[PDB]
Amino acid sequence: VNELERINCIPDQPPTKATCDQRGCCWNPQGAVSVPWCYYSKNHSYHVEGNLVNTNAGFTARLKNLPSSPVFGSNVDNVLLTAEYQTSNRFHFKLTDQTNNRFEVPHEHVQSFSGNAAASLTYQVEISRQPFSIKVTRRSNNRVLFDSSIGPLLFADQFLQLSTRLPSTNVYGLGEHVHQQYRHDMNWKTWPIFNRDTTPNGNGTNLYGAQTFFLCLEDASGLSFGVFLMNSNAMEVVLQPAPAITYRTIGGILDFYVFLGNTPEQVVQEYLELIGRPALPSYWALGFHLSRYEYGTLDNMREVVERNRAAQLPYDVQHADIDYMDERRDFTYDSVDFKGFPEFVNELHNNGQKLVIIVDPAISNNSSSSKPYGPYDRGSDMKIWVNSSDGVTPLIGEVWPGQTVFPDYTNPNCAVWWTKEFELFHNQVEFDGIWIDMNEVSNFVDGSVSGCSTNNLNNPPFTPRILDGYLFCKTLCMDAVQHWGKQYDIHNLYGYSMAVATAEAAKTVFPNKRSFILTRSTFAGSGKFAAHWLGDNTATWDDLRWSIPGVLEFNLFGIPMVGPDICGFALDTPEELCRRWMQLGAFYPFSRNHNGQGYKDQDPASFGADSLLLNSSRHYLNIRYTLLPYLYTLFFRAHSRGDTVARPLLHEFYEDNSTWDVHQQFLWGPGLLITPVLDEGAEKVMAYVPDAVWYDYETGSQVRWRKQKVEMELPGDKIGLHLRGGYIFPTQQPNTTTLASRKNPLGLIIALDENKEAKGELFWDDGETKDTVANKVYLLCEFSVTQNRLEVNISQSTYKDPNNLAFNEIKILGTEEPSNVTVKHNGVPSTSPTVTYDSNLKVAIITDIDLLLGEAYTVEWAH
Ligand SMILES: *[C@@H]1O[C@@H](CO)[C@@H](O[C@@H]2O[C@H](CO)[C@@H](O)[C@H](O)[C@H]2NC(C)=O)[C@H](O)[C@H]1NC(C)=O
Ligand SMILES: *[C@@H]1O[C@H](CO)[C@@H](O[C@@H]2O[C@H](CO)[C@@H](O)[C@H](O)[C@H]2NC(C)=O)[C@H](O)[C@H]1NC(C)=O
Ligand SMILES: *[C@@H]1O[C@H](CO)[C@@H](O)[C@H](O)[C@H]1NC(C)=O
Repeated sequence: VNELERINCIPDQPPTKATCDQRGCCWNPQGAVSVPWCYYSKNHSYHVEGNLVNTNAGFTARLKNLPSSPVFGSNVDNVLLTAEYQTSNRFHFKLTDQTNNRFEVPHEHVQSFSGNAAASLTYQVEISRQPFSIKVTRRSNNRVLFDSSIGPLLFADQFLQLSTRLPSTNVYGLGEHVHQQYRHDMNWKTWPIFNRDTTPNGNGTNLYGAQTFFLCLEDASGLSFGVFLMNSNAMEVVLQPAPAITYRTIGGILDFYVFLGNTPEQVVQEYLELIGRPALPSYWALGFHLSRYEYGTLDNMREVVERNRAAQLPYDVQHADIDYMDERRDFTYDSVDFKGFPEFVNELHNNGQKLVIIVDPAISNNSSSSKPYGPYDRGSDMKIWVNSSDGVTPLIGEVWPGQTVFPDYTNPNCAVWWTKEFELFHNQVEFDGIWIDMNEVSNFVDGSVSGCSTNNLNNPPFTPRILDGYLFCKTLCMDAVQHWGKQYDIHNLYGYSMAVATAEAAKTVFPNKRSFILTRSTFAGSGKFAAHWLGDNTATWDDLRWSIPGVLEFNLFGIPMVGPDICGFALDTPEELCRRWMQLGAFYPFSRNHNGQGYKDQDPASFGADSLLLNSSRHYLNIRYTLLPYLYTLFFRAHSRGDTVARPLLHEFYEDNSTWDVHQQFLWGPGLLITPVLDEGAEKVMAYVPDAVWYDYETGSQVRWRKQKVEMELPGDKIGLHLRGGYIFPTQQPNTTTLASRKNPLGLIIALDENKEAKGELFWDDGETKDTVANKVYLLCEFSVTQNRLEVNISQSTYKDPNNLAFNEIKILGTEEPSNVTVKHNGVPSTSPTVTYDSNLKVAIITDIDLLLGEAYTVEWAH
């Protein structure tokens, strides 16, 4: 055996020969570091029994275990393989127990397949029988994508494992972790997945969410594929340099999907087609968000709001953390420290801003006739709590307010209880959106206030390498009971069900509106309901750096609205770090400055009315706001087609192997390259400039660089921002709120490619109504430049903004002097616009023009 292909047979202890012999595995301690000493033999596991059966959907096979005494509990002697050719580019197979039903994820979006195998498959599937393996190859070039033959299938009641060889080491995805780089380290790495409230630090632990999807770029042609495991039990994923990946889970079934595409963006599109495309955000949620844990009093909160408004900082959203509550209890506010909370909210609204309030899932069980607590009383009447293993007594744990019970959001009546809590509280405080936190679910005691019984659920045969080494650590007992099943099976689904329920609440509380939900814990599919933030980071330069792969991975996962706490939640932030982070932070899809309890202020205005940090912050936030129409259109494409929003360079530049591991730079969509300074003391950044024409965003000048590493000069007040030739970017003059900015004139920036062509598009709707896309109430136009001519072409025209918006400026980059500019409307001329030309920079600006939004125009020039 090649040592890189050994599949570790002793994942559960230090390897020894005795155990190896006992398990019937192979023993060879003569390998390199991390190479498994004890590994599976060539004939371990299952074989196909008899013949495969053609079905309407694909085929089934019966798999029979070649006998062996129990290692990690009761083995499954007869396995059923069911394979479904669901679409031309999506294959589904599951391995179940022939004789017994087992837990299967009750996903809100994925449905079972009915009817017949798709025609025109891009993939071919091959089963081997002695021993069992499954292989998926790309039909066009015979590339083997999925091939399980490298290792055994293991299928015990609490230990399920399958491995696959990979065509390349360009592997991206899995979560939620701090990987520290974007392209996977394939050198014997294990990543546990089990939702858990822990710090996103350098330790490589399981964090708040569970994401099994990864994407593999097969080669420079762009051909790519993805694999998703629909399984919500604690699990770990093991990467090795064969290259290969192994999924090892402690329950449920092995339910896999394989996705093929011609490009990385196509794989993401196929994945999101299956699990659910992300929600289209409220346009205001794309503005800047400010927050902290423990303003302490409303006066303090209002003081921060007011200095940042007086600074003229673009600033749409204020979040209120648990300090607003009465003794950290949901659905109350502190009538002394937060006295006047409703008036303050009116003041936010009057200034065009929005209030987002935190809501935790755990509910104080401290209620008496003397001092009742309505949410507990109402929830108990509805009997909607998670129960102890007895099935009938609500489980008791401890969170912010003290002893608490936990809502069972898998119960349909829990969403009705939850909705009523919000409608009641909203009548007192008119919040605009909801931040759901501690929803792993996070418990300050292990399991419950009485601990956990010793049983195969709380103390399973195998425990993946999760933080602290026990499943119920800082969460619920694994034998706790909910409508969807036992905690052991549904733990990873708690935050997911909470988001579904919260989205359900929003149908009543904000009728017909998208509102905004931000969640900590996620499962596959969570992006359909909620934004995500990367959690309780730290004010260090490492955390700044680690944020970029985190944002990119969540964009693969269909949660494009994701960002960390800008400036760092834990710790006082240094001015230089916070300045650099604010600069980068202006370009995260979710942009929120958030700070932990007790640390020095890190709101931009706190650094000084005339400070460099505040000037640079306002500068780059104004750029962000100017580009909101482009960012919003990217979100429209995520929502409607499944595209990423913050995008790895490799998704556009995959033909260039220099981009395959780039993670200190990223794109907005196809067209905008962001190059932050990420090193302490630095005024330069080593950056890659891909193989395109690029223009400096601010000056419009063409950089000399192309397809090369450069040291980009970036002084204290600068971040690198470059526009890609070939693309047209719609813009709107900024203001300090999106409420106000949406009323301003629009602009186009045309970045010409080598052929003096460019293309772009603009989506426009009312920015807040839910399902404007499904119900087709929007504007979509296309811009295309092909020498001497700009065409504005309208493809969907069912929204007309009543604010009478128009493009009143067109900036053309990389152009020779335009002359004799004409404007035709519906092909009818026409008014002669002003043109300014900078011959040194090759930039033309067309002004004194008024192209109505939603109308077709031709603009033409000579040279
Ligand atoms: C950005 O914001 C708005 C409102 O916040 C707007 O202010 C208004 O502008 C009008 C002057 O042209 C006034 O008639 C009106 O009283 C004023 N309201 C205020 C200050 O509360 C700004 O004009 C707008 N500016 C930009 C650049 O779009
Ligand atoms: C948790 O325990 C409660 C009892 O405290 C269960 O409540 C039941 O709720 C249903 C639906 O309203 C009623 O029809 C039952 O009669 C209730 N039982 C009792 C004993 O009062 C609830 O079902 C439990 N939840 C789970 C998931 O087991
Ligand atoms: C890992 O966690 C420990 C606490 O167990 C912490 O002190 C340490 O700094 C973390 N390591 C890294 C590399 O961030």
